[PDB]
Amino acid sequence: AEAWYNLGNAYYKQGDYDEAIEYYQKALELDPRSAEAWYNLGNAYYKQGDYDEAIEYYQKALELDPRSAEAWYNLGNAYYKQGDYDEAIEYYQKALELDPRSAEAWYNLGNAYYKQGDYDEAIEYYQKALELDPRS
Ligand SMILES: [Ca+2]
Ligand SMILES: [Ca+2]
Ligand SMILES: [Ca+2]
Ligand SMILES: [Ca+2]
Ligand SMILES: [Cl-]
Repeated sequence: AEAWYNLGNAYYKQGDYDEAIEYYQKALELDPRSAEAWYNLGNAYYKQGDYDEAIEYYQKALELDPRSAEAWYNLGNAYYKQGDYDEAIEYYQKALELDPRSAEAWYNLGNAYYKQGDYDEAIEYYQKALELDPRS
């Protein structure tokens, strides 16, 4: 499962996301418990612009291991990219509960409120992002 996964990663790092999918699928046939392989499969679909597929595989990775602030953040991103701002907010909140110093999660939470026309809330979360990254 290791070589298949790293073979997938070598294609991923080049922007060859569909080749990466084939090899991540092979890694997961051998080790269906690999949160890493699920997560990176979801990343490959995200990069392919298939947010519904990314969400299914991120959900599976988060089922096996609900600890990465990064994984909740990327689940929020996938929902954001398909216009599901309620769900994006839910998952960005979960990300921030695990990593309050994520300027990225505060910023995207701002953006989700901005997209809903909630500019008062957007401004609150952009200000939090700027406390952590004042060079944003
Ligand atoms: Ca083996
Ligand atoms: Ca290349
Ligand atoms: Ca080459
Ligand atoms: Ca390709
Ligand atoms: Cl990783």
